[PDB]
Amino acid sequence: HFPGRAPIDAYGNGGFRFADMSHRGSIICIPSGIYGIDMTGPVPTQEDISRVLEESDQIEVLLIGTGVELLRLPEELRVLLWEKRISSDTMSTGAAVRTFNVLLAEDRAVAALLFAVE
Repeated sequence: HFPGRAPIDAYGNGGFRFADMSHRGSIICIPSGIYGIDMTGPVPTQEDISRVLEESDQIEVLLIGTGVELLRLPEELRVLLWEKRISSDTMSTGAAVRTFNVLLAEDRAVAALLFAVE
């Protein structure tokens, strides 16, 4: 936890490194900060993305890191994200980290939900 977005400096080992900190577990990175989320699995739930929906006025794009393999976004989540005009896409956690960092550096209104991989 950290009160804004920061580049994600590492992934692997069931967590992430950012802002000279280490966090064990999955994370969501939104304009209001980086928060732990208790994902039991790589496919996000409605709860998982609740902070994104709530801050949708400040988010244009959501990257979803679905672990080691790219997984489809469930129908229910596609609808909710669409309703808030957030453009979103899934890719491996590694790919999402790298893409998040790049878009963050470009000052895009980007958010990421990242399932922590080994």
